[PDB]
Amino acid sequence: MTEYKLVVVGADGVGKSALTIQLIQNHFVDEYDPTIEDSYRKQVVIDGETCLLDILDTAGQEEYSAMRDQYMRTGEGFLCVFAINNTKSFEDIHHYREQIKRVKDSEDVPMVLVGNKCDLPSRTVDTKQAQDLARSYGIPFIETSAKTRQRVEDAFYTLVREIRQYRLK
Ligand SMILES: C#Cc1c(F)ccc2cccc(-c3ncc4c(N5CCN(C(=O)CCO)CC5)nc(OC[C@@]56CCCN5C[C@H](F)C6)nc4c3F)c12
Ligand SMILES: Nc1nc2c(ncn2[C@@H]2O[C@H](COP(=O)(O)OP(=O)(O)O)[C@@H](O)[C@H]2O)c(=O)[nH]1
Ligand SMILES: [Mg+2]
Repeated sequence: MTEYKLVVVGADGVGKSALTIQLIQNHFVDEYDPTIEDSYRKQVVIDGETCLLDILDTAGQEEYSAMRDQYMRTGEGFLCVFAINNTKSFEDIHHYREQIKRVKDSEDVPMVLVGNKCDLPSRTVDTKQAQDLARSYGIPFIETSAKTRQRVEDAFYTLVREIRQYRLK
């Protein structure tokens, strides 16, 4: 089948692991060990094509070695996650895009911006603000909830679609 290497990045506690496990195992996990970095795979049909998603749920220490660079560089698309009730996680997005562009050595990298925890009442990041930033980046923006599963498939499948477009260009 066709393989897609997805990488999930973003500040600690934005819901990277919860989103990944929601997509793979269809249930909400709270208090998942924040230090554990793992790859999860799933076979799915997206727009008529059988895909093998290979999803890197990033964690561990913030380290910039040639090795780590090389590892990140094998990612084909990046899910850039912030939490809508954490403004700092949103302003961290610039930094992750910067690192992704650096190791991919390109301004054109399949990416999707994700505003997670849209189930919460205490929003601090306007939907419109994230939409506009995403538009400046030239990428899709989706609001998700790993807790309720709202738009979780949308987010990941949108990234697959972006990688697919990149491959055909
Ligand atoms: C992420 C990422 C990343 C890419 F997306 C692309 C290429 C990369 C190349 C080298 C390194 C990274 C990368 N590594 C991890 C990273 C990481 N981790 C990993 C996961 N963490 C936890 O899960 C908490 C408990 O452990 C802690 C912080 N954190 C950051 O940014 C964190 C901040 C806060 C303090 C300073 N630092 C710079 C900004 F200000 C935000 N970047 C990472 C990075 F770019 C790349
Ligand atoms: N209400 C709500 N809480 C969430 C959501 N996603 C994650 N969380 C909680 O936020 C905390 C951090 O989630 P986690 O997936 O470990 O974040 P990570 O550090 O980015 O991997 C956990 O307690 C989760 O239960 C969400 O969509 N809604
Ligand atoms: Mg985690």
